[PDB]
Amino acid sequence: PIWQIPPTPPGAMVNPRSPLTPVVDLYINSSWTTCNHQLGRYTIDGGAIGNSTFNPSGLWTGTFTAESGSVSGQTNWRIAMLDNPYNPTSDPTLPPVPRGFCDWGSGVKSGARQHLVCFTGVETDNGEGYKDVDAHMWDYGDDATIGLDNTYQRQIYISDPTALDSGKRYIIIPMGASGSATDDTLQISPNCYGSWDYAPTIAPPLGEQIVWFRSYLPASSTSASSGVNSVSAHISSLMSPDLIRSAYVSGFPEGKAALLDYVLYGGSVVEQFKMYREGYLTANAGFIIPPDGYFRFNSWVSP
Amino acid sequence: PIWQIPPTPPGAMVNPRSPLTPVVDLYINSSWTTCNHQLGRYTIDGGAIGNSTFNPSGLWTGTFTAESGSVSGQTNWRIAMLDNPYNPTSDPTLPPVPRGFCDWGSGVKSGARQHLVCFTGVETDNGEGYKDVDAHMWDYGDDATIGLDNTYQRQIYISDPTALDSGKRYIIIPMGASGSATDDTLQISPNCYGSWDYAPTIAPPLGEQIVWFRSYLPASSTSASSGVNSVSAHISSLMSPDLIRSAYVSGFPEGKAALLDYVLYGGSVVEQFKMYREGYLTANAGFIIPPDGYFRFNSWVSP
Ligand SMILES: C[C@@H]1O[C@@H](O[C@@H]2[C@@H](O[C@H]3O[C@H](CO)[C@H](O)[C@H](O)[C@H]3O)[C@@H](O)[C@@H](CO)O[C@@H]2O)[C@@H](O)[C@H](O)[C@@H]1O
Ligand SMILES: C[C@@H]1O[C@@H](O[C@@H]2[C@@H](O[C@H]3O[C@H](CO)[C@H](O)[C@H](O)[C@H]3O)[C@@H](O)[C@@H](CO)O[C@@H]2O)[C@@H](O)[C@H](O)[C@@H]1O
Repeated sequence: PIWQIPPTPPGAMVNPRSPLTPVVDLYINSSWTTCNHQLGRYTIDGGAIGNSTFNPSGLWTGTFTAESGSVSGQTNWRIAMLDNPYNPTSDPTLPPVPRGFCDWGSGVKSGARQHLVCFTGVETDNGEGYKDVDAHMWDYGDDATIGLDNTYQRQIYISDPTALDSGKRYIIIPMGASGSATDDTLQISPNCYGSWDYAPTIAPPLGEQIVWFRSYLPASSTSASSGVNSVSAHISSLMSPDLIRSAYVSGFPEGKAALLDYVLYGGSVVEQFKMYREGYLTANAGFIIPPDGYFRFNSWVSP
Repeated sequence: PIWQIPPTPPGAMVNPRSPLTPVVDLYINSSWTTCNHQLGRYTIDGGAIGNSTFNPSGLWTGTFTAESGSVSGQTNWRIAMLDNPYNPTSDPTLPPVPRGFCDWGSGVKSGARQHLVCFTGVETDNGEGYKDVDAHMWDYGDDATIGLDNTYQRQIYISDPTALDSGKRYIIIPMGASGSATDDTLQISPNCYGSWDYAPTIAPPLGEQIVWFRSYLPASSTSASSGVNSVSAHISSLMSPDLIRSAYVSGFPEGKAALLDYVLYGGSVVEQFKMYREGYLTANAGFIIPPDGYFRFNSWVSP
């Protein structure tokens, strides 16, 4: 059977790995030959694999709990634990972090490049909301041990001149990166170890590259206290859920990829993409591609 | 022609009129017999009608510019203007506010409830982001003149004890309501005037009511002298883009509605909704419906 794709431009699609920032370009990079991401992972048969969702914006904000302490050496990095409502009992067969939570990489061992939970605040002590939400720096684990630097687990630290209220719950809305955060450091994601069924690290077919649905992330700095040196960057994804939603009506034939026509202006320039059942859409043999264009189905091809 | 609906629960659907907040329940209220909203308006034949979009999360954040002034009477209500990237020249045939911007109502001439735009910050004077993004209160116009107090246009006011940098861009991410803003005040939307084709007011047929895809909006206060009166509330939407996205491969037949089966638990309880072409979900003849269920197509009925 044939596949019908609605003519929705990528500019009208959600960036699953970074909501609140629309898709600006389709990005091709020759130095990116893998994808160890946990957000934006979709499959034809398995649905939303890994830790992704079909509602990226809804599952974007999290909560954590203070741990009444600080990391060894650095007094400002108060330790804290991510709260998981989806996995209340700590089952080793289920993901530790809440579904849809951010997975931007920060580096192996770098006390110069920290993330930015642009909005973190304590509860109101009344159960109605939160209070004094402002920009703060965060990262996964403690940046000391091998198993807690890139671990994508529930332990984090928050940079704050004062001390967090012990045992009190806080909100988390990850928006921004600070320090020496380049685009390549955000493209990598923290390693996940354990038993739970996480998404594998995919690689493109031999000789082909990947379209990334890039977006521009602005800065959110502070001009007081110790200060926040946030920087502007870019974020990439595997594919938006909007494109792959249509494919579930008639799944791909057994061991068959699809040929997609990306048409920009009338019939002047029409690029060819090859979409696989594992989630990624490959091109061939990079440069940015405008988002004002629609995807059209050509035929079914063999890998 | 039949309509196949994917079994996606409403808890996995985006709330158009309030992203960053998952759908909590399906809400049906007897006193709500209309919807003058400009967000969440979709049509089977006309596409995204009014001021809505298929990417509510991407187009949620806005930018405004200062006007070097304040409202008469209240010194703290600095005046600004919402800049539209989709309508650079102020053509009266296009919507004044940028597409996808918030439309939460507040009440005409109200100095007791100022839904807070929450996150607002000045530009960094570097061209790469914004700085000191903090929680501030906002509203449309100046709450004095009938033509621009509650009229959903470019003029807004921001409450800030210190003056705003004149002629500089500011970021805004509206999230929260302050003062005595109940659920009913947020339900209504500011009136629309002009020549642009805005979404009309929808009234359900006699003897039927609506399903509202409601969600819970927390509070984000401030501990300072002036402070913020942020309160918790709920937000409702007419329709989610995920449901109407499917109904485009085969559009509805000539002047016929659809009968949808909402199946809960293990099929013990099945409710029957009526979906119309205007984009509203009729639920016959209010209480609260859980989101743990999937939609199923039954037949085509005549309104
Ligand atoms: C070397 C550096 O000196 C001070 O740096 C602060 C900035 O602090 C932040 O950035 C630094 C350098 O990248 C580093 O990543 C640190 O973990 C982080 O806190 C920042 O507060 C700016 C404010 O504009 O001021 C200085 O550049 C010191 O605070 C850092 O701890 C670090 O030793
Ligand atoms: C000092 C006090 O200020 C006003 O009441 C404040 C609140 O101010 C805020 O709310 C009121 C309406 O409730 C109004 O909308 C004002 O523009 C807004 O900023 C607020 O400061 C709270 C907590 O911080 O305290 C008071 O309720 C004013 O209404 C009072 O008459 C009085 O002057």
